[PDB]
Amino acid sequence: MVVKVGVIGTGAMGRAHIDRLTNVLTGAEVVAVTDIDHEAAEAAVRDFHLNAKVYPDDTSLLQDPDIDAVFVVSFGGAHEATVLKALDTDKFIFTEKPLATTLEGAKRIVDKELTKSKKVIQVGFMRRYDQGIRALKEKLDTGIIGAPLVVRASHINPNVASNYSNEMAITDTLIHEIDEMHWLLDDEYTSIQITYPRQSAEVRNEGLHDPQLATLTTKKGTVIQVLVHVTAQYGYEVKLEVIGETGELQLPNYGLGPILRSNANQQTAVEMSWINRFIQAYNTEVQEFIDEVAKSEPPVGPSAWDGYIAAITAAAANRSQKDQETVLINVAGTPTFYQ
Amino acid sequence: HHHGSMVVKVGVIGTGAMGRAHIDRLTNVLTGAEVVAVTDIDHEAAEAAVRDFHLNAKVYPDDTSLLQDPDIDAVFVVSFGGAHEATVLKALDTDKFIFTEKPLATTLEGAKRIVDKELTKSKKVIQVGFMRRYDQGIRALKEKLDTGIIGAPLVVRASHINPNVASNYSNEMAITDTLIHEIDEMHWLLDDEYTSIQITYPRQSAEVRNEGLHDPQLATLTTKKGTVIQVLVHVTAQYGYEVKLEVIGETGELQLPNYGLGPILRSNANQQTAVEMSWINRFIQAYNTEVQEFIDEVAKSEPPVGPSAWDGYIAAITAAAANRSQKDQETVLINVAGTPTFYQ
Amino acid sequence: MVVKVGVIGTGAMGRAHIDRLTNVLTGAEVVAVTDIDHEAAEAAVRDFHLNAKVYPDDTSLLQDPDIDAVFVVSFGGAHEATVLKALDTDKFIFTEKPLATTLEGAKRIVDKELTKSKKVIQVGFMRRYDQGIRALKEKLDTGIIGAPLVVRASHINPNVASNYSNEMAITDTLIHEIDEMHWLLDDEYTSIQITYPRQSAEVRNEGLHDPQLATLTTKKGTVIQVLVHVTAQYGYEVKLEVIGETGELQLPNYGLGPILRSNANQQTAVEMSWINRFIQAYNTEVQEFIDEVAKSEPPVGPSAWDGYIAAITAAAANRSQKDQETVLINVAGTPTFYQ
Amino acid sequence: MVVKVGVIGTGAMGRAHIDRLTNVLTGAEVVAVTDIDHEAAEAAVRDFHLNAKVYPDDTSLLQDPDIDAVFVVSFGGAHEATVLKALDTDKFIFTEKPLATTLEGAKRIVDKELTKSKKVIQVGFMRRYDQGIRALKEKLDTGIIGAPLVVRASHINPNVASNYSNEMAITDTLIHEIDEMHWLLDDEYTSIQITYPRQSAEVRNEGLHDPQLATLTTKKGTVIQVLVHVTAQYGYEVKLEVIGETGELQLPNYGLGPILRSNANQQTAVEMSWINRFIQAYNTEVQEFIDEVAKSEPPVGPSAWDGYIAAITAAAANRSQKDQETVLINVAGTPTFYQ
Repeated sequence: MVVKVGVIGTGAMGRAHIDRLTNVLTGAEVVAVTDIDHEAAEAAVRDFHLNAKVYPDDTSLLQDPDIDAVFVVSFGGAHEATVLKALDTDKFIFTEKPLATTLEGAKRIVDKELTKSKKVIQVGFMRRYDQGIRALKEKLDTGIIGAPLVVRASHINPNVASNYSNEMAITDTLIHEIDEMHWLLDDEYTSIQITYPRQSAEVRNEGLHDPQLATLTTKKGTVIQVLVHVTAQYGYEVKLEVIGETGELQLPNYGLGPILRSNANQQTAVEMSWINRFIQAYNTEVQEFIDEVAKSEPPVGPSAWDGYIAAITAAAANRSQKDQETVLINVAGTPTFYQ
Repeated sequence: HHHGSMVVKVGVIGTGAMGRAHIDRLTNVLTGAEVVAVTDIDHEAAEAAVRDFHLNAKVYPDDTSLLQDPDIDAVFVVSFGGAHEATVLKALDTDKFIFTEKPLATTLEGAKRIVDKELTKSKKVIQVGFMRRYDQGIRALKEKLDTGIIGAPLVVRASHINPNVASNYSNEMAITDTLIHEIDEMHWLLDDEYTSIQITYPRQSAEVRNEGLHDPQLATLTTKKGTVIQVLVHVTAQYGYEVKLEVIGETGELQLPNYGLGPILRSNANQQTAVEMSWINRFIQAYNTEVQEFIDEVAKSEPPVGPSAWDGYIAAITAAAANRSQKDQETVLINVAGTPTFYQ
Repeated sequence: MVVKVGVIGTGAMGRAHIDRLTNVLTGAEVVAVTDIDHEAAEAAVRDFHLNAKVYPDDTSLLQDPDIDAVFVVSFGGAHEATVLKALDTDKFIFTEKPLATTLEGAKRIVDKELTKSKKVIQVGFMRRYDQGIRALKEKLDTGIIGAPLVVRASHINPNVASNYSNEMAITDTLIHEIDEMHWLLDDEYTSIQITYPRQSAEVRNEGLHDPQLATLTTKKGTVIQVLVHVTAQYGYEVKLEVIGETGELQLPNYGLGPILRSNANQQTAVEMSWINRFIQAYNTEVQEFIDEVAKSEPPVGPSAWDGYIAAITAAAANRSQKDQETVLINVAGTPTFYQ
Repeated sequence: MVVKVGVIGTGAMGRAHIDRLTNVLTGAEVVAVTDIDHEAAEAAVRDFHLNAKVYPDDTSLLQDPDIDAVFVVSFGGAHEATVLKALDTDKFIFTEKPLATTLEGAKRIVDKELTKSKKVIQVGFMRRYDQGIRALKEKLDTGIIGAPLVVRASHINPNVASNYSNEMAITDTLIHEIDEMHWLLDDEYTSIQITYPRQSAEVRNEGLHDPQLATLTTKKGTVIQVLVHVTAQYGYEVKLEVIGETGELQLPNYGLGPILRSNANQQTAVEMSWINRFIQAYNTEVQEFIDEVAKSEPPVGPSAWDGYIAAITAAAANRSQKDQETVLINVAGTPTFYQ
């Protein structure tokens, strides 16, 4: 049977999720929408040819007994309150990052879900679902390169919009690595430090530092070096290299595009959009959520604990952003509920 | 049970590796379809497919019985290649839509038979599974070629590499099972027609375990505009499954990049990456895209828009010529008829 | 002790050999030169600051007893007479390809050399000294891919000069692969066939077919497929792929230059000159020759017999060029002298 | 005419330099040697068929009036005194790194050299002569990627000898990056910080930390992240990547070896020794020195001032190895003598 979905938030993010559920993935249907902007909600129904009703707010939608699961895909600041409400219900929950924009709010959600019969929340960290990244982790876990000593990564983006702030280097960009690394290494973070090299001439947003360097440390002593470069011009790219005791593993170059021999050069195109780069990951992620719901079983993707870990780490990062000093992280052991 | 817009009920004829793969995708990945019936010459294989993919589906003892189930909207012919002909023919006696894996038939006579029969119908119902046309990388290459950036295509060099074959793999299947892909592909890629084909036999591999199988095989094809195509067919290559495509142009070259998701490993005095061992895995996107298109047409009760029985026939003409060439390694001329209105 | 050299022909390749012998390699000195253009000869002496004498012709240069070795680096058609003359002396002989422009001319030379006490001729097939190519052959010889079943190669050239003829597709270009393959494979040719694909619009030389496809066959049954493309525009490139029973080998991309990430592309430069590409091969070839002359030992590199094999194959190819028909090749057994 | 050379130190590096001078490069002859192990020096003469005098020590060798230049190649601690002694003569001086093991010693040499009527010292920083590295720098200097914001590098080695100490991670290994970066960027350092990730289980030397992370800052604000990893097992590798405002540049993979398709992978070999990696670089470096000496012009390669910079940076780094704290660097203006 079909999973009956309600979507909370109908901006571009919400719309993309709607499109995915309606036209790409199997086994689901969007039967309700709401947004603070009621007209954007109506617009979603119209544009996507849904048999859905428009609720005026999350509370009312969430009372609809025929909805199996909700997608919390509003703007980030709105997630906390909405997740909280949905936790009053028996509905399954898929929220986009972040779990909450603050670390107490995330702790709140975790504390509340810990009161329940079963896990219901999945957090939308798609990286874990990327075929390349996943294959790398799997290879690492074989033990073929021994213990991971150092991780070097890059999060490269061509340019940013006028509204992109310094904090967003963490919250919108680095957040992906933040969730990824502890999962990759099966280890916990003990510190983060953000440093700033010389400022790029490409920046034209007030207060935005670019590029940024983020160093993280783990319990077992693995050191993580991440390059964040969001005005790089050339393209969108995600690089990942694990340095092990007896060898190394890195992601291959991404691209299906042909190699062109022409004009004293050999070249291949480079992806310009993060949307395109991670189409597969997003599809796989959401299909898994649906699959689990269809079985009335808890999600097996990133949990609220994962969201909370990320929230903590990002808070620390934003603190490091002020003065470039190291900030210690101490994440309490994973509750059994989240194990 | 007829969701977002009408759930296509599917019957699957042949539940080997490929058939299993189609079932998986139709059940678990693609939208708007359900497999409600299967069959295979090995009844235990059919049963295993129903079990393994958690289907609520009938197991029929043969193709004819399955084809007489009124509730099925479309059939997939995924049996042994030499079985395709009879099954397609039988199916054309129904109103069901038909997706057949390559080849359309193993003989020219067979292919013509199917075209002749389908031409007697009010509407086109057959799609042939030439999935290369749907491969993102192959399409990207074609797109780029068609911008004119390398000028005219002068020579194409390609490889169809396969690690090992089953005991039923015949010399003739080097053409009908394997080279068939390149045969369809190149004329689509170049928007051109063939004028000849020649098969030559280099030094026989010690890895061959099938009586009468020559491997590797070289296929040289010529086109109307004069483009020369050099295909390497190597099916006991051991190392992996691999498709290579290189187009030599007047002012440049275009090449298909290496296929892989897997990581680069630095270890033991080598830098290395995994090579795919299975054609099923390698073309998973192509298969998904292709089959979804088919399903999407069936849903609307419209004719398929992908490769047709005529494309099957064109390929079969060339394949036949190759099978003939296989006998003396001499060049065999080719002249394909114009496309009937039905297939335009 | 130092190898004293006479150079015959001081064109571009000649000056190159002189410059190499003078300023790059060790253990030789050029003490005599000649060229059809006596002023070209004079120039070479002048420009490279040699203590050398200038002779009117080859014969006269050859009567200088101070000379240990001669380099025959004149127009290929003059090579034959010059080599035969040099053989009337005691001197070691390095000749740029070809050994002779007719196989009857090649046979003449071999027959003459066969009347000597020791071997003195090295033919300049530099491909054999290229590190990449050598490394491929070495790997092949490990048996790691089983027996070689098919070879696929490309000889790519961006453009040709106005003196470039259809026959030069064989004699100046394909000649390198002609020598290379039998050595690569420890084999002998049984046939050759030249076919013409559609003619390139880039061709500006009268009578020239481009590209050309050459197919050779060997006694062990290996099939060789060479693409000759001399108006390819994009660059100079040599490609080599060996298809084995249990694996494949191929040359990597040539280049020390950086990978550039820019403007929605990833790219590397492509070499435009065969001269630049084969610097190392040439240096290695010649240094070895000198090293052997310094020891009064016969050269170990390609021989007059290799020259002959090439002449026969090339003749057969020029014949095939008439009608695109397969031409048979029957290489006679190797005399012990050349073993 | 021929540059007459003395070699001080006939160990591995010394013998390699001897081989180079004798059998590979042009226009030099080794006519005198010494080693603290007299038998090693004698062996060198035998093994390389030198017409050379064996001296009992450096001082005595330096008394030889026939010698045009000396190579200081003994163990690093010795270097300092030997170079100073050489400065008492008029001979040209090529010293392998370091210039001296104490920054005080380095300055002593610079000071002494400044008293002379021409620059005589070349320091053996071979990386500057590497074709790949040079080519990257050249492309960088075109401005095609804009300003260099970050540099990421790796110095990878498979295993070390039992005599390899913690401080040698700086002095024997990172020292190459220490000279290189400031040349590449045409910028000076402001700080250095050494950081220890978890300890590899492959380390078998008392006190050695591996891997080590080096962060350097420059005056224009470029940040340099070097990974030093000397027990990596898999091979020897040098990596370099420059992150720019509008693009990136990186060294391609090193290797002329073939691509092998076998056993469900595609692979290429990796060098196991630094020796083959930089043969070209060493050859180019020394041939340049010999060429200058032959003209009696000062060397144009890295100088004692470059040695001083390296020493200061190295010292600051050995200091950082104690507490993993950042150490400031403030190098004085370059004396006109050394521009």
